[PDB]
Formats: sequence, C-alpha cells, structure tokens
Amino acid sequence: MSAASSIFDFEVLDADHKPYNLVQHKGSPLLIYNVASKCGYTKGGYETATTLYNKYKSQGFTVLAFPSNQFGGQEPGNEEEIKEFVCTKFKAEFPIMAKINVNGENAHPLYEYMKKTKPGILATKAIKWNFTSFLIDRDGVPVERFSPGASVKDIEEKLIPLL
Repeated sequence: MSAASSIFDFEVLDADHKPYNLVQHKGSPLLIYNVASKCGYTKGGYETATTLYNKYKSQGFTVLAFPSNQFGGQEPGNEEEIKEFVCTKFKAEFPIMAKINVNGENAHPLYEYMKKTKPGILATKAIKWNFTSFLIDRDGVPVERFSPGASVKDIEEKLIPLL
C-alpha cells in the first residue's frame, strides 16, 4: 500500500464478479459511492449521485457504486435496518460493483486507500453512512470525501474544475 498512488492500483470486480476495467475511467474525474439495499431513504445520496451521473457522463465523468456485503457488524449505516425492515436490491443507471467490506479487518484495499487519503472531518476515517462518496481526479487520486447529504452544488464546486 505504501506505493499506492491512485485508485487504478486496486482490483475491482463488477457485479457478475468479472474483472472490471477501472482504468478505462482514467483521464476524467469520477465519484465513488458505497451503497446498500434500498430501504427507502439515502439522505439524498441516490438523487445526488444520479443527477450528477446523468448531467456529466457526456463530459467523460462516471459514478461507481460499491455495495456493502453487510458482513461483520461494522459496515456503514444502521445494522438493524435490514433486519427490521424490508429492503430490496439496489438499482441504478450507473455501474454497480460486486459487494465488498468497506470497514473492518477485511476492508477492501481500495477503500483503505481512499479512507486514509481522505479521512473526513467527523470522527475516524471509517465510513459511517451509506452513500458516502469520494471524488477522484483525472489522475485517479481521491481529492474530496462527501457525506450522503452533500448537495449537488457542493459537489459541483469541486467537480466542475476537474472537468
């Protein structure tokens, strides 16, 4: 990890567990969200990610979603939410990757890299919320961490210069 210098140093499998060509996105910025099953609420994160995706994908931009495998008690969000309520399969217009741990001992190394690069300002570098995102520059470097209730305008302040 000491030689990591961009997200493109990391292994990603798509939702069918095939190797995903992440470097295809190099040269243009992107937003990487962690997601989870649809229970009814995302703090605006679904709307924000979809809006930015559809607005800017023509300029080369993409949004990628990593769903949590919910394993181990320490994944983002409330662990009793999927126990208490019906939540269905996450669906979106943008790419969704295979399920991963984003916190804990088996945290995916891409997440360990983005979290330590941009630890955020609240509490520790752990991902606390579903629909947290990282803004990635043209070189694959994480340059901002956003909470899920970040507005389109707040993210645009950072993203438009990258475009």
